[PDB]
Amino acid sequence: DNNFYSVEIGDSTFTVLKRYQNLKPIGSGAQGIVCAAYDAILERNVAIKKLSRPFQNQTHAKRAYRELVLMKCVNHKNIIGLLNVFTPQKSLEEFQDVYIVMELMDANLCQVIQMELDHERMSYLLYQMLCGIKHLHSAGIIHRDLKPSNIVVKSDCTLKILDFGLSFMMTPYVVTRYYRAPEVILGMGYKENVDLWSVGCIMGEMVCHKILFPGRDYIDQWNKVIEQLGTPCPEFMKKLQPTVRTYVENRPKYAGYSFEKLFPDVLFPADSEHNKLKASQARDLLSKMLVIDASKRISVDEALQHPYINVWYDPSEAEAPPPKIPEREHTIEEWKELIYKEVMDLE
Ligand SMILES: COc1cc(CS(C)(=O)=O)ccc1Nc1nc(Nc2cccc(F)c2C(N)=O)c2cc[nH]c2n1
Repeated sequence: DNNFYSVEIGDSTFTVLKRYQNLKPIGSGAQGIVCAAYDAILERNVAIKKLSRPFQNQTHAKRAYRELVLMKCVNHKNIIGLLNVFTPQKSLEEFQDVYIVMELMDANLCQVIQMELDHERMSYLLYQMLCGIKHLHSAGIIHRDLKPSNIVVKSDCTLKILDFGLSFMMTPYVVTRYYRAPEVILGMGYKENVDLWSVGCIMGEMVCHKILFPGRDYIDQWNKVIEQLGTPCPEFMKKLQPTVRTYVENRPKYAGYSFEKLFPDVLFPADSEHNKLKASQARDLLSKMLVIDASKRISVDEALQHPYINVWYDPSEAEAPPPKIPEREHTIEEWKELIYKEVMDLE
């Protein structure tokens, strides 16, 4: 009660611990509004995300639960940490909302994408994304839904991934699918380098300042992919389920564009010999990530070692000890209790 106070943030009531002051909306996502606030105790700014009845359905519940668990057992500079978590409700019966408190970053990657970046900053951002992704992989977490809106940065070019990736809900909210790999689009099996496709899409967009494959649905998405990259080889076709294979084979054939035409020198710093070489290397990396057939696409480790990226390589960041994580299907009440226990640090 008196340890909390309430403020109206648009159509959301934020009921927060008194230590958190001067709340201001910084944006919204799949789980609602996120605010910046000042933590009067730590004497610094924080982000506060409100999860409103996260147990209301299985999609929300599994995400909230997985986020709480993973944020706690991961400690890596490129993965967002949990500073605090609380509920203003006093019991399991009364339990409604979860508030997740994290260190405040300066912007998301969507903002960075709207800016020209030199090779130093671009390569460093990419290196960090790759480090974060590899760390998740080392715990057996394959993201599958990496996107700019869930990646945040500081003015000093430091970067953190906010979510842990991969349905029906009764909401006007539309999930952005533009960064998802062909394996995901087409319902194939996948491995770790599924996430490299997403890095490729983000890198391409950082370079050309436009979404590479902005499809209204998976059918339109696939069209945009093959238009740009070309129809995949017969070898790839055999990897597909019969129903998917007939669909992919019956689409109009496209030649695709060379990576020189997709990403011309004009989109890169390319004045000096230094910059010309970097542009060539950047394009080479793009040509290895934006590869439809995952069996020919670069691995995370190969990307970390790539000449465009490896200038930043540090074993403490790229080869950190794997997180130790301590398939669930539950009802509303079951999820409610699981999430409450996790918030309250109960067994
Ligand atoms: C001033 O602070 C910002 C300002 C902006 C807007 S701009 C135009 O400057 O890029 C974007 C991000 C941030 N910073 C931020 N945004 C976050 N998270 C979010 C921020 C906005 C919306 C969201 F859905 C989230 C989320 N999913 O958690 C988080 C989560 C943990 N730390 C964060 N830091």
